[PDB]
Parts: sequence; C-alpha cells; structure tokens
Amino acid sequence: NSMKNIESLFDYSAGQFEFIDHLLTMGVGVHFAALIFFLVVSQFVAPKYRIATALSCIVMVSAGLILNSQAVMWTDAYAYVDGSYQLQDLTFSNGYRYVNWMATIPCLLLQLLIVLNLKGKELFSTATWLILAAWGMIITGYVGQLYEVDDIAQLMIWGAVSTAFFVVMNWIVGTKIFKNRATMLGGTDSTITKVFWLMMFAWTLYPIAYLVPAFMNNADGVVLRQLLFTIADISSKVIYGLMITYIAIQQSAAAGYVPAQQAL
Ligand SMILES: CCCCCCCC/C=C\CCCCCCCC(=O)OC[C@H](O)CO
Ligand SMILES: *C\C=C(C)/C=C/C=C(C)/C=C/C1=C(C)CCCC1(C)C
Ligand SMILES: CCCCCCCC/C=C\CCCCCCCC(=O)O
Ligand SMILES: [Cl-]
Ligand SMILES: [Cl-]
Repeated sequence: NSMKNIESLFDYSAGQFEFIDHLLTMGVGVHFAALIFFLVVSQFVAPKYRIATALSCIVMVSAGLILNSQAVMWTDAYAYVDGSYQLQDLTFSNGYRYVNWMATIPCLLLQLLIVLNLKGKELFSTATWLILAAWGMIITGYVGQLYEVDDIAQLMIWGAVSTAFFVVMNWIVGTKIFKNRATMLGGTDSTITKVFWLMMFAWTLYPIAYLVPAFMNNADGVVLRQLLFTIADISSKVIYGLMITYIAIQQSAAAGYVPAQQAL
C-alpha cells in the first residue's frame, strides 16, 4: 500500500517531516487523555446510557493506537539524508486509518442511537443498516485511495460510489434524530441537533482529505491531508464523544440517577 499513496513520491524538508510527526503524536496524546476522562465520568452515567461512554473509551484507544502506529511507521520509513527526509523503507500508508474506521465508525454510530433512547427491534435494525452503509462507504473509499498515484480517474469513481453510501447513511442518521428528539430528557432534544451538525461538518473533512491527491499532488498536500485528518479526528471522535457523554449524564440525571444529579 505504501507505493500506492502519494506520501511515497516526495522528499520532505525537516520542517514538513517534523510537523507531520508532531500532528500524529499530538493526536495520540489527545485521544488517550480523553480516554481517562470518559473512564472517570462513566460512574456518573445511568446504567441505561453507560455503554455510550464505554464506546467512547473504545474509540479513543482504537484511534490512539492507530495514530501511534502511523507515527512510528512515519519515522521508520524516512531518514534525513543530504538535507531532506527520503524514503528508506516501504512501511507507511494511510490504509490503516481506513481499516480502523471499520471499527470506530460503528462505535460512534452506536453511542448516538443509545442516547436517542432507541430500544430493542428499532435499535438493532437501525444499527444494522447504518453499519452496512458505513462499511460500504469505507470499503469503496479504501479501494479508491489505492489509485491516488496511478489512476486518479479510478479514485474519483470509487469516491463517488463511496459518497452515495455516505449520503444514505446521513439520511438515516438525520431521520432518526429528528423523529426521536422528542423522547430526549433534561433538555437534550436541543443538544442532539447540534451533534448532528457537528457530525456533518466533521465527517465531510474526510472526503476532502481523500481528494488532496487530485488538487494538491505535492509534499505540501501531504501535510495538508494529515492536518485535515487531525482536525477531523479530534472533531469526529473527541469533541463528538464529549457531547454524547454530556447528553448521557444530563438524561441520566433527569431520569433520577443520583450520581448523575450529584455530579451536574
Ligand atoms: C456524487 C453522487 C452523490 C450526489 C449527492 C447529491 C444528493 C445530496 C443530498 C443530500 C445529502 C444527504 C443530506 C442528509 C440530510 C439529512 C436528511 C434529514 O434530516 O431528513 C429529515 C427527515 O425528513 C425527517 O424529518
Ligand atoms: C473517525 C470517524 C469517522 C466517522 C470517519 C469517517 C470517515 C468518512 C465519513 C469518510 C468518508 C469518505 C467519503 C465520503 C468519500 C471519499 C472516501 C472517504 C472514505 C474518505
Ligand atoms: C455483520 C452485519 C452487521 C452486524 C450488525 C450488528 C449490530 C449490533 C446491533 C446492536 C448492538 C447494540 C446493543 C448493545 C447493548 C446496549 C443495550 C444496553 O445499554 O443495555
Ligand atoms: Cl479510527
Ligand atoms: Cl471512525
């Protein structure tokens, strides 16, 4: 996969190489620090909603482990030779991000459905279709980025197919949010709507990073992509988790869970 991504085409100045490295290690540090927060506040969440915060812990460790792996692969694959960082070993590719999305995107989608108060049949059926759509999005996206060096037309076709799953997924999410916000407690019917708009904005940065090879095929585009991934990661995983957890606690408290009431 390393020969198929644009990162393998370029030499990097020390500044470019260090910035990328620092983005990845900063992301590791943010995810594992939020992990502790989610772990600690899980005691303030009613049993009904506690799985939602537990899923955030899983997202944090999953996302953090891959960012840590990328950071090490990044420094293993390049060496400072004659004033630049040059490819030494085929060990870095973005594909690990995609495979990980197969795991974390279901987790992120499940926490939302839980705080929406969906139960039994509807929860299982709704989650099945959302996870199938998300996997379809990720799988077609993954195949497309295998062509970002050798076939930009193929990257566009796979991306268009991926974007159809994305659109259908967002329609299911949005429909369930607007049809069920009336069941939300503690005033969180107003909060869940913002989470939906946060999702739209944060998730849409990923297709933009996907397209960098088409509009910025150079070492600065490599940096920009990692920057957009970092903003998208923090927003779609951390800030999103913080809001899901807020909703979990507020509804727990409204539902008469004392640890939630004593903590608010
Ligand atoms: C490249 C090929 C793909 C072309 C794509 C063109 C179509 C884009 C339109 C919508 C995107 C999805 C937006 C999802 C917005 C959420 C929908 C929603 O909230 O539905 C409310 C429902 O009626 C409950 O009242
Ligand atoms: C880390 C959490 C999430 C939800 C990551 C989400 C990723 C996407 C929504 C990616 C979408 C893509 C699309 C829509 C089309 C181009 C290829 C992508 C897979 C990057
Ligand atoms: C392989 C095809 C797709 C597989 C879809 C599987 C989706 C899993 C279904 C729903 C899991 C949600 C239930 C988790 C327990 C929460 C209930 C509780 O909080 O007590
Ligand atoms: Cl992830
Ligand atoms: Cl994800």
